[PDB]
Amino acid sequence: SMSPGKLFRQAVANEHPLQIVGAINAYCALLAENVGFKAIYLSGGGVANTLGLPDLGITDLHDVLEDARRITAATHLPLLVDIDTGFGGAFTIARAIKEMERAQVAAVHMEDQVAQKRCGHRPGKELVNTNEMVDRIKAAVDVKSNDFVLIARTDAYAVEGLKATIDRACTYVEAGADMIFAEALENINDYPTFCKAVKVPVLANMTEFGKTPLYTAAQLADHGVKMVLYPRSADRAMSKAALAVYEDIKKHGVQTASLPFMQTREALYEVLNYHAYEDKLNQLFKR
Amino acid sequence: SGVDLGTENLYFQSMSPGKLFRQAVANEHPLQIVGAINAYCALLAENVGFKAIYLSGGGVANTLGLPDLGITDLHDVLEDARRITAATHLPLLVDIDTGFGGAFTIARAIKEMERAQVAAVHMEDQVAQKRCGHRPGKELVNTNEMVDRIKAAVDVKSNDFVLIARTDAYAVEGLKATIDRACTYVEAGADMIFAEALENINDYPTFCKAVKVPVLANMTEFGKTPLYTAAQLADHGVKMVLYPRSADRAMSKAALAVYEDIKKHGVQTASLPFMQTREALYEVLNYHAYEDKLNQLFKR
Amino acid sequence: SGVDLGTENLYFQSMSPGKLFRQAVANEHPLQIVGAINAYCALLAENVGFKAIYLSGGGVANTLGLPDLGITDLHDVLEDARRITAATHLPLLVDIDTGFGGAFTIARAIKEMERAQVAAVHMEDQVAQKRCGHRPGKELVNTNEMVDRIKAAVDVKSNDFVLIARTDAYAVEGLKATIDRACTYVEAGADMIFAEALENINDYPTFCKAVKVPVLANMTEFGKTPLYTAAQLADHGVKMVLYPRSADRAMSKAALAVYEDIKKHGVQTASLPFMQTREALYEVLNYHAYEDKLNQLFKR
Amino acid sequence: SMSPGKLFRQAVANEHPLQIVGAINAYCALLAENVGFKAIYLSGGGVANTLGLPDLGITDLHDVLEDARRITAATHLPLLVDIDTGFGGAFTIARAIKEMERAQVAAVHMEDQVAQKRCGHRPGKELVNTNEMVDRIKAAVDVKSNDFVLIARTDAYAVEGLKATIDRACTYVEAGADMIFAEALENINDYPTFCKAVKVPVLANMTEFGKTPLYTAAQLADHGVKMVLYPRSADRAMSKAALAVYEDIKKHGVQTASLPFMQTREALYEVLNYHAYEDKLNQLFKR
Ligand SMILES: [Cl-]
Ligand SMILES: [Cl-]
Repeated sequence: SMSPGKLFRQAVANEHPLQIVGAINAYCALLAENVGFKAIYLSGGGVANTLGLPDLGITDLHDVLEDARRITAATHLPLLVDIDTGFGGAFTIARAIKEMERAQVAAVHMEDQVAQKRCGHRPGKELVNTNEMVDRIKAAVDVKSNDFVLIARTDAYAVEGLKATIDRACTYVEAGADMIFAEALENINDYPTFCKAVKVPVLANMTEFGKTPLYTAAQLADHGVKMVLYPRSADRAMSKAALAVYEDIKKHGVQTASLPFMQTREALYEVLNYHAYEDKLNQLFKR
Repeated sequence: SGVDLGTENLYFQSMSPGKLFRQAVANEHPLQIVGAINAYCALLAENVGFKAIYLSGGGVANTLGLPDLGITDLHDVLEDARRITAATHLPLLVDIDTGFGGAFTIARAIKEMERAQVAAVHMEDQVAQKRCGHRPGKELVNTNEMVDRIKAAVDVKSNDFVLIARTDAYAVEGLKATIDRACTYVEAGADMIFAEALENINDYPTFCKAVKVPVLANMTEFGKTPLYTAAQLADHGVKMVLYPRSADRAMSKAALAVYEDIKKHGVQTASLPFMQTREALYEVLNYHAYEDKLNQLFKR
Repeated sequence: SGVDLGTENLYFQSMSPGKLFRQAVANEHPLQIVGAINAYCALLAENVGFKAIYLSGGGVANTLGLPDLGITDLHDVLEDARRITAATHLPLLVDIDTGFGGAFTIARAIKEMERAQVAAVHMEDQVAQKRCGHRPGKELVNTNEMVDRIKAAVDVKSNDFVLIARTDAYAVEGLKATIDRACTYVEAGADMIFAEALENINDYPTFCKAVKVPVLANMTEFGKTPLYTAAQLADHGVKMVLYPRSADRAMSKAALAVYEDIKKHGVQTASLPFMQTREALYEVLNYHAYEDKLNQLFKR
Repeated sequence: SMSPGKLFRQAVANEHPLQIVGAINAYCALLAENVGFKAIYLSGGGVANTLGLPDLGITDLHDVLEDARRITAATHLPLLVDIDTGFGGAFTIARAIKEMERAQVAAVHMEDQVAQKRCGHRPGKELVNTNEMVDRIKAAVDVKSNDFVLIARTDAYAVEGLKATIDRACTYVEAGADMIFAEALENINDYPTFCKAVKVPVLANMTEFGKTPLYTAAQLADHGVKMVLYPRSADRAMSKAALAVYEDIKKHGVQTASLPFMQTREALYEVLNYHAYEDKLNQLFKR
């Protein structure tokens, strides 16, 4: 039938561009589905921050895997998962790929940042040599099914400029990476060059409050981008909404003022497809 | 042991989660308890200055994309509880439904919630032992069955850990029958009582004086029950007020809105005013304290 | 798609876990299924050349230090199943007790076992809906209740995935009542049938021909039931023979012995002859293939 | 009352020496308890191998934590847990300590091996500089309760000889490590020197089939050792027993020959304390 990795490859192809929305949990995935998104995303920083932790590589394969499993249990919508640098050496990478496949994950992204750091080493954005990242990619490709999508993420644009970035990316593709992930380029007219040089489908990361700008989906597609990621958008809005409710309750002693801002029970039941549970019991049993 | 108040070394007893909950219930008037579906939410609640937090059973299920039909088990709720208590020492109350099975399952639930550093649980008098194809229902077990559940829990619990008996009987059997069950639950060893928000706030003094132990009023939305202020409920002898799903419902509407924006406009520009700032995020995560810790302990 | 047999490209269909189990049941006469409590045991079983493996419900509980009293839930067994299927593609049959709850819990159990790459489950006709303080018992549910459980499972299962209906009725209701239940279970959509080892091997031809679907005989130790050889059981129309706890019981006696040795002699010298060699361990773990993989893919 | 870490400190003191047995799972812990051991151990290699994985640092905090939780749920006997090199930098170490405490673990051991290695780096026994390990220890000590025991394991004897090993160990103690873990020394008369130099309670690792020898508990105690670890002893015997049963069933078509080698149902019920469950239901209910 349709394998997760296939569904992702297909979505990447038939969408122009493919919009991929972050969802921090299964219910958010169901909202995204209901709105008609074709692919969803589990953000690494999202996993950490939702646990109340900074995005400093404290989390491991199990933290991400559990959140991924929760999502894929609720939806068949193809899921892309941030695996950071792969959580360790060759065999850990291999374990990550195999477990993500077992969890019905469609795609992962893995990046060219350094991991191997002294105990007390400060938060940084340092790149590994091209060869080290090649090794990472080989480790993953060795175990992956054909369908399953490995996205190589480079963080080198910010540090090494467009040319060095195209050079890394191309080497990553020949090491077996299926697709490429780069931050949103500083100039949308850098994109046609970047995309035609790497040939494989390219992902532009539309973060908020970062160094990088926002462009529209149409705009990015017209400049040769095939995937556009919104890694934390919903999450940031959820947090503002929650904080507002808490502040309301604390200040007013009741949640009256917040009621207009709440999803209705009726809408919640519809997203959960509650009726289909009732109908299932009527369809199968009696009494 | 002793802690300094300024320069003065005075007695101070370190408190266990369950003690911190008992103390919060005492020093607050009334104690407001807010639902948080995850650790980040718990930190927001902490930041606003709530003294207790809550892990909703329906919240656990719905967040997994499941209806609140008793599908989830000890492990589902325990994992979400562990995630929260890892991030905060703020006393956490956890919904354990009917206890997930018979006497030894209840015992396991109590013990594991204690090990997860949970302060309190609530367990309710709904029927569990339903035929395979039984339709969703609000049936109560007889008072004796619930007594047995409470005995199972009390048998294993530490002294400090709080067991809250929840009755769902008000809606179906009225005030008197509800007071009767609750009183029996207290004598079976329930530390506190949990009931829906009564339809008439002037039924509360009667209810509270009859059961004597601290009473929780459940401030749900979009249900049958009304809303009152915390002050109002405290004036009628209520000692805890729970907001089980409030934040979650708002989070869902906000997420949906962002999704709809991105889908319709092909960019999230319109959504930016409605997003928490990265700076606020960093502050709630206490990011700076991580940087300072590395400077405090190491070189370079 | 096509696979080479030597130089010749021929048709070959990749098989799903549940297919591999169906195929094993077909090409083996009979299929021996061995219990393994963990992934290492599963690899030992594989190394000896078993074609299927088993995750025992009582094994899951007892390994956690718990009696087999229905305390454990979907998550306990699922985690142990996941650990095994991570290590081996050998088709795994998993005990799901009564399904851990009503219709949607059963459905969840089936779906999660499929996602964990499990080939088959067994689900049984024991009572689940017991009062809080109910004593350990071997009560059966009526045939209709079990039919409902099976319908719940079949509703969600893939075609290949195997649902085995286990009856515990032989011991309490005799051969006829047992055949009656089993036949009803097959028509409710059970793929295969699981019964205790019959007290008389000459009751098997009757039992097997009446239920038509592949039958499993449970070769327990220290129970009421006898032992027969695999050949013997196959000659009487049995297609699966299960050894649910055999290895585990031996492992426990061995562990205890080592502990006793160390305690009594202050060193493990006497135990060394009874230990697997490090070299054997390395071979079962296929350690060399890790070294070769690094040489195959990288430099230095 | 009695905190796990306290119970471990106390056992280390009042036993001469303290024998610590590996138990791979809760049932094994209960056997060890029944035999009268005072402390138990969760081996890192045991965790990996039981998962069907080589001891190559593929496992993470979650793998070990889950197995630890399972054991501590069943027994209050103080548990020492192998945390390898701590599964990452400063904050991962801190997470490991805090989670082990929450799991009711009494002690951990952390070692001075290198972790930070290229993707395809081969299995090795290379040491980090003394300073790197100091950093690791500081990270752990920063978060640990007073009671909870941090054991610094050095693997330097084999590579750097006795003197360099004493030098590392002493620095580890002053970095805040509560106790020291070394392989079994090649000569039991190296021990008095080693133990008096480091002052803190010392652990000798009694592995089988290794480079290092076996000595008796009495022998090691007389040479100034306060803990003796049997990391895999029971596990190796369990594996031989299991394999024999499998071979029996496969060859003979029945498990008859293996029955003499099985724990009886009666003994199993006693270890599980089954009777106390029956008595509890009679003590609390009726009918
Ligand atoms: Cl003073
Ligand atoms: Cl050919």
